[PDB]
Amino acid sequence: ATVLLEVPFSARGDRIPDAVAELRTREPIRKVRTITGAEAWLVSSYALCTQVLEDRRFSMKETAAAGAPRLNALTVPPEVVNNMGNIADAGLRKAVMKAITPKAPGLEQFLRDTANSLLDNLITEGAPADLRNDFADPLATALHCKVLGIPQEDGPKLFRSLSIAFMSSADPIPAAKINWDRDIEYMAGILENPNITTGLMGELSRLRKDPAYSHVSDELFATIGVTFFGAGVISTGSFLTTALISLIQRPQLRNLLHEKPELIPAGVEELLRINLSFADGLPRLATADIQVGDVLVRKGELVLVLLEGANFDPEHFPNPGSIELDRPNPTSHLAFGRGQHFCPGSALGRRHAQIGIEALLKKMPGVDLAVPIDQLVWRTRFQRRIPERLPVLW
Ligand code: HEM
Ligand SMILES: O=C1N[C@@H](Cc2ccc(O)cc2)C(=O)N[C@H]1Cc1ccc(O)cc1
Repeated sequence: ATVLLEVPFSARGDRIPDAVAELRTREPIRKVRTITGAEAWLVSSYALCTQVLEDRRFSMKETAAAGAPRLNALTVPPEVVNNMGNIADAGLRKAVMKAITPKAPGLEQFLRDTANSLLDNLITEGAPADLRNDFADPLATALHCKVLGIPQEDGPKLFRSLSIAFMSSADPIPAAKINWDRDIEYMAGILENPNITTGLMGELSRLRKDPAYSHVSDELFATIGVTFFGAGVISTGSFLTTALISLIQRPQLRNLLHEKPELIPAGVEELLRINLSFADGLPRLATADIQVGDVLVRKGELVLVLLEGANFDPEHFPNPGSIELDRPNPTSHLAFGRGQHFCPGSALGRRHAQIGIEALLKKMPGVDLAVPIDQLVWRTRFQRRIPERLPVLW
């Protein structure tokens, strides 16, 4: 006799566990136990994952209710789980959307210059180089400093919170509140800084003084900057890191994109589809009794949407483990979510990876792992799957 199935199955981000395909075929919605001891429904087929994400009766906001079954402990104040809803209710949705588009002036040129500059420094240091710590994460940090309008020099200060902020823990984390309060104070001070006139924070600083927004709290302005820095940097840094592994593992594809850089957008979209950067299913709480497949999910129960369950579903993406640049439904993957909470930084995340991969293949076309792939150290109890170091030669 053995306990219920425990999630997550594996912290490894370079291969999908064989357990996923067996669940999807036999039990596409199945009861599991989370690290807090709570029971939850895990949803692993394309059809059921999309149904859950498009039905607003499965609520993100309500996962923060006291006494709800939990996937993990909150590392933010409970109101911040409703971050996007708080933004829209204060009338700030359009303003935030336009600050994070990759079409901001000089932003693509900044991304390319910063990428090339990071790679030159790696080249002059000599091999081996760490493509996570000395390329992907700094490129992500620099990009979000620029998007936010804050000094590049403050990037590493704010990045320091992220190894704790995005932890996937069974219990509350004392350090997370310390860093949160300190980071909120930093962004509050940015709003009072007359030199901050560009980017998201520059725009928020001027809306703050506009009569149409005089009843929006200073707390919310500062929260927008912390949350968008944190979610954007950890999501873009982690995706680009694990996308470089899938590329290194496929030298034919690596060579094709080097000779034909026009295929990089199509390649990045497949790298998004097969990416394993999210370490847990997306949590939602049922606010009603709702039929999902063969199971009646009851009000108050937790449902977990497994992104790789949908994205590797052979009924929607035939030969799902293969990168194919000519699929007829290329953007229909769930790497950015779906429905109400679709990622607002999808365009920016796509552009970060395209420019990073393009710069890498032009400077480092023979890039390869400097250690056997089994030697990578995968971070555990974290909301993203990432190797601690990514040593490469070229
Ligand atoms: C490759 C990069 C990225 C990936 C794979 C990614 C993935 C995702 C996914 C799957 C969700 C939905 C979560 C859910 O429904 O529970 C989401 C939401 C979100 N993302 Fe992204 N994201 C990326 C980049 C970004 C960037 C660049 C930003 C901002 C600078 C950002 C900010 C947000 C925010 C604030 C939400 C919450 C949206 C809401 O609650 O309505 N993300 N992301
Ligand atoms: O809880 C939230 N918190 C912030 C994201 C966030 C989480 C932790 C943190 O330290 C900073 C930001 C939000 O914008 N919305 C929600 C939902 C969310 C959670 C994780 C994630 O990766 C994206 C969205």
